Amino acid sequence: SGFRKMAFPSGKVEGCMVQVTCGTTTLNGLWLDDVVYCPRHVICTSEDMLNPNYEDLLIRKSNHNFLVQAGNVQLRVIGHSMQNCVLKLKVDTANPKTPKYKFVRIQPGQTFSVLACYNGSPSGVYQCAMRPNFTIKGSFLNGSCGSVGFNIDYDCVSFCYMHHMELPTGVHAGTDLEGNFYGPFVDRQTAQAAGTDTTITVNVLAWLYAAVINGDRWFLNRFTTTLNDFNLVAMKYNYEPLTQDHVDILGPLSAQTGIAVLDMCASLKELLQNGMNGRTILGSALLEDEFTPFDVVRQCSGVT
Amino acid sequence: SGFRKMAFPSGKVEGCMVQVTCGTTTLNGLWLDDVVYCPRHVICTSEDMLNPNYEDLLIRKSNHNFLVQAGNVQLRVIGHSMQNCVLKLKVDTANPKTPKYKFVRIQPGQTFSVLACYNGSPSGVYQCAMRPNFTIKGSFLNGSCGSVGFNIDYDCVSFCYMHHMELPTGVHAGTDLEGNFYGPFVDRQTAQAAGTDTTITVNVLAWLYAAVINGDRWFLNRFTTTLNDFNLVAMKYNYEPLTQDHVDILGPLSAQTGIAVLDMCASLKELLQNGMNGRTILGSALLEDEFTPFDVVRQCSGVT
Ligand SMILES: CN1CCN(CCCNC(=O)C[C@H](Cc2ccc(F)cc2)NC(=O)[C@@H](Cc2ccc(Cl)cc2Cl)NC(=O)[C@H](N)Cc2ccccc2C#N)CC1
Ligand SMILES: CN1CCN(CCCNC(=O)C[C@H](Cc2ccc(F)cc2)NC(=O)[C@@H](Cc2ccc(Cl)cc2Cl)NC(=O)[C@H](N)Cc2ccccc2C#N)CC1
Repeated sequence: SGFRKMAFPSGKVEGCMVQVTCGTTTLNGLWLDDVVYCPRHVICTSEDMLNPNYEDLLIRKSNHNFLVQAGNVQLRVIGHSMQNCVLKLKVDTANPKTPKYKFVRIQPGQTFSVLACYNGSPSGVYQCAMRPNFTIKGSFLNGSCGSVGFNIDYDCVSFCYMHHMELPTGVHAGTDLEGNFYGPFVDRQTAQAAGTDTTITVNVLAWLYAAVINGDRWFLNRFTTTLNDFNLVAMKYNYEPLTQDHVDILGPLSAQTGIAVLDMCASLKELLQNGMNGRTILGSALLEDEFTPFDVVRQCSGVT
Repeated sequence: SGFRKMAFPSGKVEGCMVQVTCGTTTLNGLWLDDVVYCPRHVICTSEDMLNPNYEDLLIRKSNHNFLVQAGNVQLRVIGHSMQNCVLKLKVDTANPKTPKYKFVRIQPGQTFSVLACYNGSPSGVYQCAMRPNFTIKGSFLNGSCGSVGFNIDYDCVSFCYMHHMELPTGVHAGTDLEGNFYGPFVDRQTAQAAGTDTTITVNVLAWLYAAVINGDRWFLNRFTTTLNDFNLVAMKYNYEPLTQDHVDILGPLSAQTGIAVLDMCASLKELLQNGMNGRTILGSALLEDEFTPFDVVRQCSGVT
């Protein structure tokens, strides 16, 4: 019993974190086989950051301009190249701790674990969701750039995020590991706004199913509703519209609890219109939308 | 910016998790040097669990009764002994991944990271607080027993918790690594009740300071109050009384934000009496009490 924001164990990623230094700029890199991946803005000075031409900046560097440290042991850089917004530094030593991995790009509404690092040293682990507007509500200070987000599936690490910057609103933006930004952002020190965000409806429903599995039942009711009449109320409260594919994704949770998806939508409808009246659900006074159906199934018991 | 429930990186503990099997009972153990630590109720069958005599049960075992697996590699048990509610299994191989560690017993109100494991395999990491009534509100299914809670301080792992059981209320109870239970509990399958819980006042105040550091200021006010007049309201809302030592613990946060502790108590007083009026603090609609002052300082920037 219980339900917690739960990250993946971080050991497999901790063994890959290095420190990359160029000039007085130091951030984190990801060391897989004989390649180190880090944000390309490590090659910027304070003036370049305002409007950098990265192709120019990189052409003026050489291998010896890049200090890479794995712990205190220095790594010998033998080649450097740019892929979109990530810098790739070839080193002479393949990382002996390289896990089975792949680079995947995630969809808005999906979750991943973040290993926050500073100066190549991991400091904390937490769970994040990619918001519908392609930002993440992380916890990052100056120097955390190059920290990565990942999921783990049977000892394979799927890296999905590398951290680049904090927007003026305090939310966070970054790229996949091919260097392509999530959302309409660029790596330069200018004020950039994310698009308007929305609540991830399917995750809210998954979390209500988690609550039922755990024995939290007060919000249930006998009412059912239709796909289209619920989506009327979703629009009014800035919730994403619900598709039939979302219902099917929620099938296992609906089957395990015996509560049809469109029955749960009626309870969500009522929660949206009347609130909680001082009560909580799984320890929250708000409707939580950063747990996917997969996150619920992974963490919760298989019997209601 | 941002504030998240943040665990310690779990790699150093992942390398210590093994599987211990006795009969048809399998749980997790902690492998440090040439000793495996696990809950002693691994030696119980289904009938013994109701009212076991562990001294009798252990005397009837021998070394070969204990299957220990580190991955798929089997560990050779060469000795077994009981320390309070933990079983110690000496094995012929010292764990090559043994971190610098120590066994510490924590106080109610302190936090730690939990590495949830099943069948010797880590599955997730999350943050917990030891409640004032010596339970923890974890996320544990059957088979998670033997999972451990820890803090990390400069590559030293302080183990503070080993998981034993879930109470009827769904909260969790366990021991320190010397086998001594937190709280008035015993390892037998009987219904046991925790004492009445209370809200950790000093942590709530630390979290309000985290909110100010992050730029969440709506709940502040110009009022101040006294230690004793606030403790009048703490009692009414089932909050722990505030001591002068708690104020001193909060000094650094009070100094960094410029908001005296007894000024923040006035804001907490108002939050307790009027609520939030639809607003949130660091993404919560409730007053959060599972972040210590140390947790805030560790995660938050050093400049407000
Ligand atoms: C309810 N509350 C919520 C919190 N609200 C407060 C939030 C206050 N937030 C800030 O002021 C952050 C600032 C915003 C900004 C952005 C642009 C710009 F022109 C002007 C300003 N952004 C930064 O300074 C950016 C500037 C930058 C540098 C390089 C690149 Cl390629 C791109 C950018 Cl955009 N720097 C970083 O991202 C650091 N690489 C890593 C870093 C540095 C410092 C702090 C965090 C990080 C991280 N992570 C108050 C209400
Ligand atoms: C708002 N919601 C919140 C959630 N509410 C629902 C909560 C429902 N919770 C339960 O029913 C859990 C049950 C309670 C119980 C306890 C005693 C007793 F006599 C009778 C019942 N406890 C167990 O069955 C205990 C029984 C036990 C075995 C060995 C020992 Cl030495 C001590 C004990 Cl006490 N077993 C475990 O602890 C497993 N070792 C590991 C384990 C097994 C199963 C599930 C979880 C875990 C873990 N972790 C509903 C309202």
